[PDB]
Amino acid sequence: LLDYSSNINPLGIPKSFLNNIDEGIKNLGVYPDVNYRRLNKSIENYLKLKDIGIVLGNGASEIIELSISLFEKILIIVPSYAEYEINAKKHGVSVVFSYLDENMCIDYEDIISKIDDVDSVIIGNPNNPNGGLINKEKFIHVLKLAEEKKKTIIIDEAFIEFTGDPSSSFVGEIKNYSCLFIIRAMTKFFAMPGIRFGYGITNNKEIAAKIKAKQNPWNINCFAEMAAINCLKDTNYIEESLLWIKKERKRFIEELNKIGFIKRVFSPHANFVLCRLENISGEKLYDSLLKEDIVIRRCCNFIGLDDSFVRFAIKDEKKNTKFLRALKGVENNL
Amino acid sequence: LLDYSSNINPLGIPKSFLNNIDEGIKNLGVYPDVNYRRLNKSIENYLKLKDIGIVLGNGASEIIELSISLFEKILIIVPSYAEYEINAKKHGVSVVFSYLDENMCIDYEDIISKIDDVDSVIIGNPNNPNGGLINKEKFIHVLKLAEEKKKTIIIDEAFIEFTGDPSSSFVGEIKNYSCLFIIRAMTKFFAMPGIRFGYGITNNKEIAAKIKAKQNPWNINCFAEMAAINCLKDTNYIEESLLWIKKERKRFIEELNKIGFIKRVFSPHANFVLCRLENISGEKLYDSLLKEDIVIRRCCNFIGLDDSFVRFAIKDEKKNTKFLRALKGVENNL
Repeated sequence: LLDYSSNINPLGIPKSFLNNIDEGIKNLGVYPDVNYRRLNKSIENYLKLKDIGIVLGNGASEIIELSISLFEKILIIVPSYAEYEINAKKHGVSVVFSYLDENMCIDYEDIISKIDDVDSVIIGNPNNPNGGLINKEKFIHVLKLAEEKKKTIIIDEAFIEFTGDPSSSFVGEIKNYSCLFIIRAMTKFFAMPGIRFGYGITNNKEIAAKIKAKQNPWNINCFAEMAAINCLKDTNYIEESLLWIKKERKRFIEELNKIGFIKRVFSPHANFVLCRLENISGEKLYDSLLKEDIVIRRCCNFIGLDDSFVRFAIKDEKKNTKFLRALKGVENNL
Repeated sequence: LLDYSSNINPLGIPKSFLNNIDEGIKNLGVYPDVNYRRLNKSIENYLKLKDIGIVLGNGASEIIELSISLFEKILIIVPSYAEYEINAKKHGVSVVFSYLDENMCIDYEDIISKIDDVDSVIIGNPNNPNGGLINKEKFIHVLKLAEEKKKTIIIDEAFIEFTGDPSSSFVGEIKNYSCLFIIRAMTKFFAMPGIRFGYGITNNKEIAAKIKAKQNPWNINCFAEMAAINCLKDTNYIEESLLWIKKERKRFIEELNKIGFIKRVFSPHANFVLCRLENISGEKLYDSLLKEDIVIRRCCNFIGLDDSFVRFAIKDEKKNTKFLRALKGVENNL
């Protein structure tokens, strides 16, 4: 069973987690620091930033919900990860949409023209399902207005790892703008979803105090803590991984471009790719591949996308070639 | 250090945990079954109950906070775990207090009279800090009332497996009384605070649902999951732990009554003991021992208690030894 609806790193669990499993087991017997100082220091060192708000979460999930729980109205850029709007409704937040254009490009001028209508914005960098990165130059006009208007902008960067360019994250913008709230995660890029760990990054110390005020002390289990402390320094897990998607992502997309029902491949910047189809529905394609124990992501339930859009994960070359050779059998049988 | 303020089972991790670690590490690369079916089955098996409402907490503290939040006005038997009240005012739930008597015993008659004025009751079994169990025979008259009047009665059984005797807990009356929301944990008795795991039980399912509608999907991490499906039925550990506490709870309570500045020791049914001091304040006694690398629980800060009260853990045989001798040291120089 190849799951191409799952976007976890194929290069597996960091070798540095095994190596410090003793640390993890030892601390089983006691409550972690209620302030998590050693954890926070690792992240600070990971991001090369001090004197920032840091919020710890049982997964990035907790932070997405909680940061959105703070406002009474949000602009959601869409298509996007279902959880933005789910949580909004979950907390009675008013929702205003901004749609990516036909090319899956942000309508920056629309975000602008709506930013007095809302209390906040949440936008993916890169965005699931289309893998789009926020153009720094164009968005700076948004940042400069948000800052001015005491508006809050929440940027989900759980995938940002898969780019490698530190200049792709807005983390290096944290000091210049305390409207920025960034969400990171160790769940996708570090291959560890079962550990349940994501984080918040902001110069807005008061907004971190407000999120902490909502949470529960010791919400972070000891292994999660052990991972965040030992795995973010793991530069050689991080480089072997970049080595992967840089090449593989580039090839995968060339192979997809050859497939006949693949009408258009949208250019990704993480470990997934959004394809527009032709002469076949995502359900028909889905139900075909399922037959072969291959799962894809039908983009039916994304706002703005229909059954011609489907999302594929980008894994290692071996699984990917297998994947494509099924896509080909479908095309053949089409 | 000797932390007699901390009440974690002293025997160490259950072997059923180390003995299955590979299953924790294997599930690192996946999201758990968002249904937690294997976990859920394990809790049913453990408690020997089927067809119930099971809340699962990232710490049993989450279960306390969430349960309480569902209400407007709440009876809190005092003194008790500082967190009940913290949560109550954290969620703007009105708090009515009910006081233990001189003997740290529950005033069931006071409860009976205050019932018509609250939405819920929360009570320890056994209670922190005294260690007293609810008298299920005198309390059935409370349950009868909250059943008929649709009040909920939250029972914190975080320390209940320490009596290792089943009629003591009210899991047995879940099927009989729908008002009952019973909270258990793996922190204290199974010796794994860092793993962050607890659960809440009820025969009333709307309560179970209404509570989960406030949680995030995948809140239980894979290690805490392996532990709850594997350890809850590790009878080597349970029996070994029960042997330990039944004996040493006797030897230590005997030995405390021998010390001179301890005016009274209260009868505890778990692994901690409440002591009333004479001719020395808990502040002082805490000061005197801290120099000996012993940290004790001053109970000055529980409601209804003053600095003439201290709580000590019932620990190891050798640990309790060194501790009474450090006590005995205090009586000398007093």
